[PDB]
Amino acid sequence: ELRVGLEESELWLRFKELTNEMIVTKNGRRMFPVLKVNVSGLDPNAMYSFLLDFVAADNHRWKYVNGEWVPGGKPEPQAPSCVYIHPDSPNFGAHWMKAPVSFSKVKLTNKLNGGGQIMLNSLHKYEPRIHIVRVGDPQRMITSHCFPETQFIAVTAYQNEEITALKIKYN
Ligand SMILES: CC(=O)Nc1ccc(N2CCN(C)CC2)cc1
Repeated sequence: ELRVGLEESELWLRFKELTNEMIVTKNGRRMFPVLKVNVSGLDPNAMYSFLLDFVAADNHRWKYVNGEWVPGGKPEPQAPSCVYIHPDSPNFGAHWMKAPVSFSKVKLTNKLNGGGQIMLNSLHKYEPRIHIVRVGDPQRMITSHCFPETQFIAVTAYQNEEITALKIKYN
């Protein structure tokens, strides 16, 4: 069976219980924690690409009030659906399964200014999603996996001083 497991789930869960925040910038910012997954049940002989995108979690935006995240108004129009291609793609099942797959280089931005960055709306909640795409497949079979431990709000600056502190402690 295809299994895609979240690495450092217990680290993600520390951020998630505070409500996780990821910085977006003009030029794009790497994530902490980094999304890493373990994979089993691929065909080791087959070739696959690994894709990452971010799904909008809510029909509303959020704001940080009196140290709580609350519904913060109507959403902006959905950010363009940007997909990140893992730089190891395309590769053998064996490659993907022999070690955790790390999305260390993906950059989150609030400006479409090129370089394979992901555009997100500040104060909107997102859930990372990985797609496995089989190479050379006439059916173009794709599998998708969501990671609810990895949910965060996109921010131009940290709202929760506890998140700021956690990001320094564990990085
Ligand atoms: C430093 C590194 O590369 N990885 C790393 C991974 C995991 C953790 N912990 C911390 C919090 N939690 C109790 C468990 C997960 C911390 C660091």
